[PDB]
Amino acid sequence: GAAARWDLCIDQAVVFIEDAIQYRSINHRVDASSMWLYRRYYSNVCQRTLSFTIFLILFLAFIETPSSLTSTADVRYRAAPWEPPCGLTESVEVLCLLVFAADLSVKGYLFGWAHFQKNLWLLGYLVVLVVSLVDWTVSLSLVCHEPLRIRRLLRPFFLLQNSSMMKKTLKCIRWSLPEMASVGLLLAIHLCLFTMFGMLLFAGGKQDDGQDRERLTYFQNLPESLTSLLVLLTTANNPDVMIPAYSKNRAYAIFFIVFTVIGSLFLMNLLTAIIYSQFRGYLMKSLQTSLFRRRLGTRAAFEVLSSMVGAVGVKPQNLLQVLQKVQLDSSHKQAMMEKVRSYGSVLLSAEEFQKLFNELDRSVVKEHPPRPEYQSPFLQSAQFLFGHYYFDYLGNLIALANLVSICVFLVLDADVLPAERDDFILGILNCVFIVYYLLEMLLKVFALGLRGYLSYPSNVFDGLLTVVLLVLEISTLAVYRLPHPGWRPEMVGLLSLWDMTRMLNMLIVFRFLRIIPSMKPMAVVASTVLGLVQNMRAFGGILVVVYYVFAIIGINLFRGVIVALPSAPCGSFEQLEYWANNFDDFAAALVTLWNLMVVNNWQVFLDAYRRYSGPWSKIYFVLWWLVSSVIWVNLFLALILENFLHKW
Amino acid sequence: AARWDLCIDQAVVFIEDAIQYRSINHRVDASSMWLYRRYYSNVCQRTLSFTIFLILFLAFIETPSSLTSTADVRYRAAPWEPPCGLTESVEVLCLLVFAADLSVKGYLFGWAHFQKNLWLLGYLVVLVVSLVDWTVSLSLVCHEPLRIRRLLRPFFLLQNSSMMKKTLKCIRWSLPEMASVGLLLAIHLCLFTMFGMLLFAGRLTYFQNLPESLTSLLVLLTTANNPDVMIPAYSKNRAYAIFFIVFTVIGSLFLMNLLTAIIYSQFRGYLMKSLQTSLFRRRLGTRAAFEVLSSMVGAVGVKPQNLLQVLQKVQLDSSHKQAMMEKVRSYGSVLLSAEEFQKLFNELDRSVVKEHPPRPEYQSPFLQSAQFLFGHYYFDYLGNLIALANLVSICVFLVLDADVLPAERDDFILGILNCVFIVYYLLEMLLKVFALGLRGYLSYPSNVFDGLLTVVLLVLEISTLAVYRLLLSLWDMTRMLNMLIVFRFLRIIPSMKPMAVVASTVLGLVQNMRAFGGILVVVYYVFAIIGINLFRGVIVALPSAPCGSFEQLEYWANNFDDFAAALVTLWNLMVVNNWQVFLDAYRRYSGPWSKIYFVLWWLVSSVIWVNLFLALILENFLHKW
Ligand SMILES: CC(C)CCC[C@@H](C)[C@H]1CC[C@H]2[C@@H]3CC=C4C[C@@H](OC(=O)CCC(=O)O)CC[C@]4(C)[C@H]3CC[C@]12C
Ligand SMILES: CC(C)CCC[C@@H](C)[C@H]1CC[C@H]2[C@@H]3CC=C4C[C@@H](OC(=O)CCC(=O)O)CC[C@]4(C)[C@H]3CC[C@]12C
Ligand SMILES: CC(C)CCC[C@@H](C)[C@H]1CC[C@H]2[C@@H]3CC=C4C[C@@H](OC(=O)CCC(=O)O)CC[C@]4(C)[C@H]3CC[C@]12C
Ligand SMILES: CC(C)CCC[C@@H](C)[C@H]1CC[C@H]2[C@@H]3CC=C4C[C@@H](OC(=O)CCC(=O)O)CC[C@]4(C)[C@H]3CC[C@]12C
Ligand SMILES: CC(C)CCC[C@@H](C)[C@H]1CC[C@H]2[C@@H]3CC=C4C[C@@H](OC(=O)CCC(=O)O)CC[C@]4(C)[C@H]3CC[C@]12C
Ligand SMILES: CC(C)CCC[C@@H](C)[C@H]1CC[C@H]2[C@@H]3CC=C4C[C@@H](OC(=O)CCC(=O)O)CC[C@]4(C)[C@H]3CC[C@]12C
Ligand SMILES: COc1cc2c(cc1Oc1ccccc1)[C@H](Cc1ccc(Oc3ccccc3)cc1)N(C)CC2
Repeated sequence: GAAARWDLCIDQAVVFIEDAIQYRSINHRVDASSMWLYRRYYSNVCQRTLSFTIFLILFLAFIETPSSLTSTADVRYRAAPWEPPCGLTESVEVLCLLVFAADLSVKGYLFGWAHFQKNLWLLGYLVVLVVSLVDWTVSLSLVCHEPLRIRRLLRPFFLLQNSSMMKKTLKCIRWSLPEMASVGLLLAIHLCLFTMFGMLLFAGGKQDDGQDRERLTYFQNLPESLTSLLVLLTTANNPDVMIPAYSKNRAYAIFFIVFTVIGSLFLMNLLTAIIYSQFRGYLMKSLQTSLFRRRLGTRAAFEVLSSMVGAVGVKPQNLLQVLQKVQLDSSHKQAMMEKVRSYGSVLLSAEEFQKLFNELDRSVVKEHPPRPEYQSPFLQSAQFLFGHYYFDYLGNLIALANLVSICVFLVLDADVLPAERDDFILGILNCVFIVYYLLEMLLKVFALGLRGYLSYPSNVFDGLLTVVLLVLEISTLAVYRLPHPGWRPEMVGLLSLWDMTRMLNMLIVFRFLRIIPSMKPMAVVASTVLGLVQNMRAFGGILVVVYYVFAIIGINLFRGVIVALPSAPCGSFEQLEYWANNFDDFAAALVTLWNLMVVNNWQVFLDAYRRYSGPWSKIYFVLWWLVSSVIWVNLFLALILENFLHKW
Repeated sequence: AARWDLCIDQAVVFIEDAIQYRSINHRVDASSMWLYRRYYSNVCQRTLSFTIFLILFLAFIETPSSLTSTADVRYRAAPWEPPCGLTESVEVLCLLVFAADLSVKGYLFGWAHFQKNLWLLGYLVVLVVSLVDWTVSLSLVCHEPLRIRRLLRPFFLLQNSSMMKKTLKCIRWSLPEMASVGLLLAIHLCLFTMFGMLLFAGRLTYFQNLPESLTSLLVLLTTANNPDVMIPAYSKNRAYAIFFIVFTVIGSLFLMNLLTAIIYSQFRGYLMKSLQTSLFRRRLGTRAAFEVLSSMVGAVGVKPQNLLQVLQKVQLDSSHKQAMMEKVRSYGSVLLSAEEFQKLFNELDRSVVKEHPPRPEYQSPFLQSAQFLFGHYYFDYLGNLIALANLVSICVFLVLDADVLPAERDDFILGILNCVFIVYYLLEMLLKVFALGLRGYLSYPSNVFDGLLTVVLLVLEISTLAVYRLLLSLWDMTRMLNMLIVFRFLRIIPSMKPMAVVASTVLGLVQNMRAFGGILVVVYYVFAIIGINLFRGVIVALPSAPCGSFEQLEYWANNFDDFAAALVTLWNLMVVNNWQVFLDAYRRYSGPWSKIYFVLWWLVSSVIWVNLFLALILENFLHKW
């Protein structure tokens, strides 16, 4: 059994090295079959399948019984959505839940039973799966007649369970929670004290006066004063809340000013600073944990390989075979194996082993495939001329000319009648510029080779853009037959292809926006954008979870409360025609929650839902303002600060 | 001879500069040292600060007099127009004070330093321009509409504050990146305008022509019309919302906070750098004083008797001065070395804690329990509980009397409860004074605040009981009493620790935010004066309005007819809410070319209010933690 244990130790070294490369903790059980199961489960295919299943189970909310498949979200104009049959979404959800159960079983087998019991995330996964399956069985025993599906609230949790960055962000929020709670208590005391002071201050005065008007409009009773001051805390009705009092007497504004100085200025920014105080070393801590995990992986692999000899160390042949069996990029794998081959038969110690496995911190520069060579001197000279970077200068100049022409002929044509436009010069210029784009793409492909041209991301991007523009232009020319003087390119019922062509042609500006890191001031902005996109998961997952949970709650609460009866106050929900901001389906719920995250016109929604669904509904919206506009927006600002100050 | 006096006076002034963290570039002569001590005295600095305050406050009583009860154009009475000579004589007195200050600054420091210092050259230029403008405005009989000299007033404040010169130096360093972010935001606006004009106009309300599209997108950038700008399109099709959403993601959320990040990247170690510079100045001052005292002797060292004479002359806190003097006495007649001299002046960093006077020391058997109970914080918690009960009673009587007019009925029970609670407050104050002594009780700022407020409450309650129950109405004096009780309820914040820590943090932030306050004052002053010069009499109440217009919302009080109304209008514009209402109003009244002023105000005001202020709060919060 010596050979069996030898190959088992080789497999242990391989899996430990793979964990070190992928920054995975070494806590899973190491067995003959468990190693194969671990390498199969953490493969790219299985992880992509799990992520797609999570995406599908989140996307099912768009196709549930409150279907989100209508052209418009306005209550007045929306038609009945396509209601899916009972078994369709239930079957899709049950297959997603079976996939999740398989994933949970694999996770619970790869790790120990003790680890599964001790881990709170796996216990929560099991509880959520059991509750979701029970709710699905209940909702299927009745024939899709359960109005509220609690399982839909637990769908975001899966997204939390399969993301380490999301869990780190949640932990940072948890750490920031006590100071935020203390500041919130102070702010509630502030709100209550100013509410009582306002109610007592605007109580007197003559009838129909400015002070009496202020009392009637905003500070009549305690809940209305509380709502008014809470909205003023978000500065959503800053002039309206004080216009009557400020017109009655000039000094009253002082009061409101003090409020905005204390509540909206000091305490909200204090909350922002508190939330940022926990994301202060986010990226640095993540890098430190990644390096620590890599070091642990390499150390454990060395320790495993050392026992195979029984001085301590790893034989070069065993390390070479392990590197041969390790899933790694070609450059790093080849460099590491050549460095191992450089060592003779002498055993490798732990320190030199770790220094060898420090080669994985090298950012390999991928060389673009060489351009094909042409024997003809004229052909190769033309290839050199067209492959020169000054050709990109000429292309950018022509692109700027195209963009300026499109903008000018859009501004000019806004004044003239919609049916008397000529669009001849603009059509000719667009045709010429699209032909030039096609010629430039063909020349670049000729000079750099098809694979070489497609190697660059900017080159493939502009190639796709010019292909789409060429298709649109050819279709337009085929429909409208070679523009002439007075060539109207818009016809009723012809999809308005001209507008689509000009809108896709306005994506040219990326040719100039992608070269902004050239100037020094824009370099830090570009670095911040890149870091925020790389760390997009940290805030994006929290955003998705919050929006999903609150959309489901709103649909369960405010499904059919806003109905237009077949005169309204000037500042009301009906007069502004906000009927499209309802909770009748998932997309409308998401748009309404977005419009509420932007605290503007918050009191309009508050009053509308107080009148339609009840006075207590405000609580929900208040919670929304606490969860999205206060916690998540400050989280995004903290991540922006961290990504800006990381490199700098 | 007199050289000994000169040396000891130079040592005294150097020690004072080290204590106050000032430079040593000032000339040190017999007369110059006396002038330096007089000029940097507390009296002269307070006088200069008050003169700056007065010259800034004169804008409230200028020709557009801000002396009307209301700011509504419909109801505003004719303001009291001051005579021609009054505010001109006050301003010329302030300018003469500033000229004296500038001459003293140019005399104490070298003429070469004055020539090389750009701030002093700017001070001289501003003073000369202000005097010329004042003479011109006085040659005419106060008939110059625009006073250019009024725009240069805030500079005086800016010239006197050293903290503002550093917050401006940091803003100057952050300007190259804020300019790039502004260029990116302008590109964002232009691209989304030229895209919406194709998407929607190809509508009549928000994206009809180029100026309307630009204004609509800029307002959405400030999120002042977020649902309104999208309702006409989001009603036609859901996907259109995506467009606006993308905008709000790119401009309002990302770039407007990238501005905050850019500003904070410069204030990252502002407090630490200031502290290091202050310590360096203190060390340099102590070193210069040591060198002077060593030169006085005639090895190198400070004679302890000379050092005691210097400390005697030095204006310093009694505790630190006595500690240093007794340390020098303990040194005896031994000559002090350079390192010992440097380490001697570390006593000022001891941060001496103020002690409280002892308890009255009454008899034990009869009053020991009383002393223990009243001195204990459980009595303070009982007082807080009773204050909360008073607050609950006020809330109950507000809620029950909300349906009817609060002034009508149901105030007898509230009156009795307030009388009982004020009696309890008086009893608690008397018991605390008994347990701590009058000077002991007044030592604590919370205790003196509580005592003052309960004295005011008792006076008002007794007056109301005597006059009515048997000038102001009964309801007005009940409003005053209830508002004073609500204000008194603030005592619960220092007591409760979770609120007390946050209150202390907020107070420390306020104490360190004076540079932000000065910058805000400068910006508000300049923009208010420009708005008065531009939009003075444009908004008039014609003797029907659209539902969401300037007239239907009755925003008439937000005008620029006077300085206070200008300040309130600039405040209401700083809070970007309902920005489009003012934009449309002044477009219709003052002409199309008025959005430039409001856009410049939005930039200069939103930066200060959101990004610079958040950067300062971040720095101040992280330094303490
Ligand atoms: C942030 C929000 C706005 C994102 C929403 C994304 C999707 C949920 C939306 C975007 C556009 C919508 C589509 C717009 C138009 C139509 C055509 C519509 O066709 C009809 O016959 C509608 C009813 C009718 O008019 O008769 C069916 C729904 C559908 C596909 C909609 C389905 C839901 C979509 C994909
Ligand atoms: C924390 C809370 C509970 C107390 C502190 C809140 C402050 C914002 C208060 C404390 C004193 C208040 C002031 C007390 C008295 C007056 C005079 C008052 O004058 C009139 O109403 C006279 C004209 C008329 O009644 O028609 C206008 C409000 C004002 C300035 C108040 C404005 C609001 C102030 C500054
Ligand atoms: C900074 C944070 C911590 C502030 C949190 C404030 C909330 C605790 C306040 C603000 C608005 C308040 C609400 C304002 C109005 C009402 C209606 C009120 O009911 C009525 O108006 C009575 C008539 C009826 O219910 O029909 C019940 C309390 C409630 C929900 C309030 C509950 C407490 C709320 C959510
Ligand atoms: C941020 C802003 C709101 C601060 C404004 C502060 C001052 C410029 C204001 C606050 C209260 C005002 C006072 C309120 C009431 C009066 C009584 C008023 O008496 C009248 O007879 C007015 C005309 C009339 O009603 O007949 C004269 C102006 C005066 C002192 C006003 C002068 C200007 C004051 C001091
Ligand atoms: C991120 C920052 C740097 C963006 C700055 C953008 C400004 C330079 C733009 C945005 C809004 C623009 C304004 C939008 C609308 C108008 C009205 C427009 O009016 C007309 O000339 C047509 C109507 C008429 O003449 O009656 C004149 C230009 C102006 C002031 C524009 C001037 C340029 C402004 C201030
Ligand atoms: C530099 C900038 C200009 C690039 C990014 C701008 C985006 C906000 C644009 C680019 C493509 C646009 C989309 C192009 C086409 C459509 C289909 C369009 O469909 C209809 O209007 C059909 C139904 C109807 O008209 O009733 C709705 C807007 C939408 C999703 C657009 C939404 C806004 C988008 C995402
Ligand atoms: C291959 O092509 C180029 C290469 C390089 C540049 C530019 C190029 O292309 C153009 C040249 C001229 C006009 C248009 C495109 C820049 C110069 C540059 C700097 C800032 C700019 O900022 C904007 C201007 C307008 C709109 C948006 C941003 C734009 C260009 N160099 C400094 C580096 C290499």
